[PDB]
Amino acid sequence: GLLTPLHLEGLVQFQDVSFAYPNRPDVLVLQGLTFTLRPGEVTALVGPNGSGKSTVAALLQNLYQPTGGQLLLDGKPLPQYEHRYLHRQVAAVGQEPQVFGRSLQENIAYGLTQKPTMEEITAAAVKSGAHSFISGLPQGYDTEVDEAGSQLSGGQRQAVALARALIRKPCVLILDDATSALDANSQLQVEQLLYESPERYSRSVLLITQHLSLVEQADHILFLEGGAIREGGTHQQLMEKKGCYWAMVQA
Ligand SMILES: Nc1ncnc2c1ncn2[C@@H]1O[C@H](COP(=O)(O)OP(=O)(O)O)[C@@H](O)[C@H]1O
Ligand SMILES: [Mg+2]
Repeated sequence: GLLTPLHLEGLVQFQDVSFAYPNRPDVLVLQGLTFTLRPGEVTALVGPNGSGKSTVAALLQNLYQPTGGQLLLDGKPLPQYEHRYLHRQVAAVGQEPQVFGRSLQENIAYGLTQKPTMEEITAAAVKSGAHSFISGLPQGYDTEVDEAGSQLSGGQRQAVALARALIRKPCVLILDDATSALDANSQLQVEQLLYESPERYSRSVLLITQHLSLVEQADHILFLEGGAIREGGTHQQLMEKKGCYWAMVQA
């Protein structure tokens, strides 16, 4: 299939979604997940290593298909969308950023049906927390990277990957520990973009992060354990429940 609606709200619905990787079909890593991501909101996904947070992010990118249940974007199954089209609407930034052998400007504009404008490129970098280091860099945005970011540190690579995701105006944004290496100032830009930017009403967000301050501001928090959601609610509700999240916050 290949759907390409002009506008896409970014409404994500996981409906009793279960999943087992192809190479270990006998073990469900995600079990009966049901939750919704709405435009203008942020959902934080927390839990121990191996609880399935990255796997959820992988399914939302349509890298794999649910073993059970359904996952809809604007009421339609992800596969019904033209892969290129879907790849634009849904953006994911991960722990290890994908860099190219082009220039920083080309790296941020990579994968666009429309060659951007330096003003737009710069704006994406300002919001991702990349602009700053790039500016104080001899040759700035024209600077060329030696594949895999030899000259770029970890944080600089993440900030750049995030810019590439932002300049597409995704209606669905996925942050999987995408800023674990960002400096203080860039981290504030990520917070501004998630909770203060006008752009937030045009996209839903799945947030996986170690920064408990960002988590606390989330509209919804889902605690993942052994592939299943054990707790769900705002920060206060979960703190009041004094359950898994509560135990996590106060370590
Ligand atoms: N490529 C893979 N093939 C088979 N099983 C995998 C694969 N990747 C992850 N898993 C299983 O899923 C679990 C982790 O899911 P993941 O989404 O990475 O967890 P988390 O992000 O919470 O640390 C692992 O413990 C492993 O058992
Ligand atoms: Mg992970």
